[PDB]
Amino acid sequence: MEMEKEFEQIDKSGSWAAIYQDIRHEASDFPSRVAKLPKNKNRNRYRDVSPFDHSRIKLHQEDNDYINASLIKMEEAQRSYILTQGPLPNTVGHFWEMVWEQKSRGVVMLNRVMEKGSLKCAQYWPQKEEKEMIFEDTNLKLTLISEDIKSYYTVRQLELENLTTQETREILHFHYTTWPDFGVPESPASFLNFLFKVRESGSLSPEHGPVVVHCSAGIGRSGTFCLADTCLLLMDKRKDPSSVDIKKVLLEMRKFRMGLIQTADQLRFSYLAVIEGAKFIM
Ligand SMILES: COc1ccc(NC(=O)Nc2ccncc2)cc1
Ligand SMILES: COc1ccc(NC(=O)Nc2ccncc2)cc1
Ligand SMILES: COc1ccc(NC(=O)Nc2ccncc2)cc1
Repeated sequence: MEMEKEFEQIDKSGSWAAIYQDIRHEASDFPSRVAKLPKNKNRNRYRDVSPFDHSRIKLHQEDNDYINASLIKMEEAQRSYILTQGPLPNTVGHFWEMVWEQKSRGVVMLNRVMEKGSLKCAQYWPQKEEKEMIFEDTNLKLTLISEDIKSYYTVRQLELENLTTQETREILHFHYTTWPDFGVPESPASFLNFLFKVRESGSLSPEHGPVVVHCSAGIGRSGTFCLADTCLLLMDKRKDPSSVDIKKVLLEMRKFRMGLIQTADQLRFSYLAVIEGAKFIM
């Protein structure tokens, strides 16, 4: 079926939970043996969210190459994304090592450091120009260059220096700051505006390594971001945009990381975002 009318048909029939459970039942199951090794317990935020072995990002290290991060490679859309958990106190250095080694231009953050009164990820970037951060375990230096605070999101320019080679690179930090503590946003307008700002920066384009996107677990809000982006790109590329099937795209993405889209409310919000976004594109 088309999307906008499939949408109203699920609303009128109140069957979002049944649609979402079908997706969960059909989703791929692949091994994640490296994630479950005992030496990696303090590298995982949640025991039930792990990268598959076949698609995990490897650190360029011989001691321990593990990080909780996955490469989502979308062949028809010609887009790639790295989806990862919010960094932990003992993985902030690994996180920036990955950004460096994978040649990423942008980092997309969809959570606040504290939500619901608990810490959802480490404070992994500097808050003042004159107070830079050094990650001694991976030999990197990170400096805040500029910060632009808007009503729904903040954009930061960061400098990452590889202290071994003295090479430097400019990294863009795109921080969506207004996702509610519970539920999903009422309107997709600010989320779509944010997506377009990431796009306009070049961070999603083939001349760079894959964008790094995270929330707390790296599957819920993060899944919503890449699912909406890929569906809108396919609607531009195909002769028949109504052929784009958001459930099929989501199942394709779940071949590369488990659990993408965590609730039926996130599924409905993803439909809403693609529907509204397709009208603005034209
Ligand atoms: C997230 O928790 C962390 C705490 C400390 C570091 N490393 C670090 O502070 N190095 C350092 C640099 C300059 N002067 C003193 C120390 C990394 C992570
Ligand atoms: C997330 O919390 C942070 C804590 C510390 C830093 N960095 C920092 O203090 N740098 C420093 C450099 C030189 N002299 C004194 C201090 C950054 C962020
Ligand atoms: C994991 O997050 C963090 C890692 C390191 C720092 N500290 C830090 O870089 N201190 C510093 C002091 C003087 N000169 C250079 C550096 C803070 C937070």
